[PDB]
Amino acid sequence: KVKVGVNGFGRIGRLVTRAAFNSGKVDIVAINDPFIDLNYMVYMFQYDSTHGKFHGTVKAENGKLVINGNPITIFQERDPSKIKWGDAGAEYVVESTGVFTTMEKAGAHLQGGAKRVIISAPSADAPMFVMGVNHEKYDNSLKIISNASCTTNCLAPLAKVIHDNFGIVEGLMTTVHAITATQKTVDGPSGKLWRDGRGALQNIIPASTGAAKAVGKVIPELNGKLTGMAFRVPTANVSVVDLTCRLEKPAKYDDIKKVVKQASEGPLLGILGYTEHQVVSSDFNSDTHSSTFDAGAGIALNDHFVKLISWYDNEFGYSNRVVDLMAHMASKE
Amino acid sequence: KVKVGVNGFGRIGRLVTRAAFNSGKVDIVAINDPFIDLNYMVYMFQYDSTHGKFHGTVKAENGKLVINGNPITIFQERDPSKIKWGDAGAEYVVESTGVFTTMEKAGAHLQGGAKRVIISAPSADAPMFVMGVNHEKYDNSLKIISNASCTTNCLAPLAKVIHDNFGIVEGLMTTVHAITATQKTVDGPSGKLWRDGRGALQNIIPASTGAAKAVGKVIPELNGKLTGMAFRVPTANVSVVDLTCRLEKPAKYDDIKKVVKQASEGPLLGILGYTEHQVVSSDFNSDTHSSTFDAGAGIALNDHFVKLISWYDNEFGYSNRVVDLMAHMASKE
Ligand SMILES: NC(=O)c1ccc[n+]([C@@H]2O[C@H](COP(=O)([O-])OP(=O)(O)OC[C@H]3O[C@@H](n4cnc5c(N)ncnc54)[C@H](O)[C@@H]3O)[C@@H](O)[C@H]2O)c1
Ligand SMILES: NC(=O)c1ccc[n+]([C@@H]2O[C@H](COP(=O)([O-])OP(=O)(O)OC[C@H]3O[C@@H](n4cnc5c(N)ncnc54)[C@H](O)[C@@H]3O)[C@@H](O)[C@H]2O)c1
Repeated sequence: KVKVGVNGFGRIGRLVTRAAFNSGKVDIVAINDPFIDLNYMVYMFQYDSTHGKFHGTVKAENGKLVINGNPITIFQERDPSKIKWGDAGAEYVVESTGVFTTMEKAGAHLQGGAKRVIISAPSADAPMFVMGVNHEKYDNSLKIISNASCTTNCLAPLAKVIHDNFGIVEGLMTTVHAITATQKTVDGPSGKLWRDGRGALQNIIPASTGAAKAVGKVIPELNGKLTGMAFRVPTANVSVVDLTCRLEKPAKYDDIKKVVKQASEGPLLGILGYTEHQVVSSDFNSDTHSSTFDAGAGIALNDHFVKLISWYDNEFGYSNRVVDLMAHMASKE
Repeated sequence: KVKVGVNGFGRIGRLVTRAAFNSGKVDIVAINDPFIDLNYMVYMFQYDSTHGKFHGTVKAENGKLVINGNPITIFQERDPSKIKWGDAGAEYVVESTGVFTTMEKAGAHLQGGAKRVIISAPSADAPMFVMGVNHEKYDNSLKIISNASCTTNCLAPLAKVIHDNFGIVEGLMTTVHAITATQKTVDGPSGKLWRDGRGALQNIIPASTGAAKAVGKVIPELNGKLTGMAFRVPTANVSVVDLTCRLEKPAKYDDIKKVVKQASEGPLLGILGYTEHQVVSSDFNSDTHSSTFDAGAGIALNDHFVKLISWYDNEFGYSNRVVDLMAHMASKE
């Protein structure tokens, strides 16, 4: 129902757009990217190296992008305040360039005549929501919001289930992270974090991740009880989370399997998956879950100290959660 | 002897700098990069993911980069005309940003007080030299020159030897090319060539290459008798050239081995290598040859139609040829 605009036709822009048509839960009506011409948008959307060719039709027609006959207005504005979202009928705007992630910078879209803005990335100040965890806390007073880190979306559902059933005393998260577009193939220059500037093909690269601190925001009971770090490795797609955590109430590893499977079939259906199959990363390519619990891969030392493993498709799962969130926002309109 | 400045501390900047100290044939006295602070230069120079830690000492000391006690003036100028090369004593300037590759744009360095400029990349108009092939054609009248494509440096020495001994009627070159910094890990945006914008980890990517046309410039007899294309593949370093070519004078494949080995031991020593060992790409990591002929890997259909294979370290070989060229220019001063 709700008409949506997308600022930035990157991996996220394009895959959010894919999810919109794939699910039909919202309607893309407008796209802004100053660094991509319309003809190139057709190419970049149609062919995905990782998710394969688009299941549908896409063509350029009289300066509009036409996906399954649905025509889409294109803008080429460097400055977000000058996008005429209102004119094109864009109610909600997905901010997916990841350079306007503050309340202040993201707000520019409201000038164009957007009603609401969803930042497809963590925000320093804008409120963060993770579907299945704290999305019920959205109300219509919020004009600008964030859908958090892809990693945060994987970790929070699992964390919720564990904290609800046994209570997390304290936890430490490692994510093994497939490669992002903020990384380099060889070269050198990367202003602020030096490790991220190293060649991504060749090595395992440590990296920071506020994803653990951020779960503390969406599940406020867990505030300051989690932190973590990341290793970037050269797989094209699909990442994994390793939550090492202390429980207050004892839990045989079989009990943890039960409550997680239970949640996957019930309140967190389609968000938290569960599997006992002997899976590997690429088995999750184009999986729409936020988080899939690997029962086999996890290990427990005792009934109060366990390592839980959860797979997530960094691109596809999050992309679908952005759409799912907007759909929910539109229901509460 | 000659004092040298380097514009741009990229893969090429840094490895040219390495070769300067490693061989001691020139002396780096100045470095300009506006996008890298001095402390980060230390990091990026010291550690190479591919060639390993620098065999020597490097530290920042009072705003200077100090490599083996040799201190180096740092500049932070976006605009090349405003670099005070003369002040820092930089006689020759290595233009290694690859965005000032025209006579016109590269000329800016002369304003700073550089005497000569060497473009570490093909140029549209500036004269190109390949060591061992046409470097004798340099004279002091030339203020701005190019050291050609890394690929051109691999192809030309081989081509010379073959054309000198048997004559190339016509040839077609394929290069399988390790990844460059003009490629992407996943993302999307790449203005002009769409294929180069695709994910470099995941796939084999066709790409254009004027390297074959360019050999026609350095060996003028071969003008318009070669062309080719490239495939980019996800290896960190080391590329290979596949020259398919028609000979006018008959040549058993054993004759070709003989004349190439001969050249490698004699007039093209240290530029053209020869090997019969059953080698692979990574066996050429940090090899300083412009081109190493794989005797085993090549194949011949008949005495007039053969496929010749030659390995080159895209970074290290070329870096060393830049230094070797400047050294020669300085001898002719
Ligand atoms: N898998 C993931 O990468 C992942 C998962 C979760 C969250 N995120 C977050 O989502 C963000 C989006 O990154 P991406 O994956 O799309 O990479 P990307 O490089 O493909 O995306 C950037 C796109 O936006 C365009 N753009 C840049 N500046 C712009 C401007 N001022 N106006 C309009 N368009 C502009 C660029 O041309 C490019 O097409 C990141 O900040 C990241 O934190 C990413
Ligand atoms: N192996 C190879 O990549 C190879 C081989 C042969 C030739 N070449 C050629 O050499 C060139 C250099 O590329 P690279 O490999 O160093 O990649 P790179 O991205 O690491 O190099 C660019 C460097 O120059 C800096 N820079 C950019 N603009 C600048 C400016 N205006 N002033 C000063 N510094 C600036 C950047 O910060 C960066 O450090 C390319 O044009 C390429 O055609 C490359």
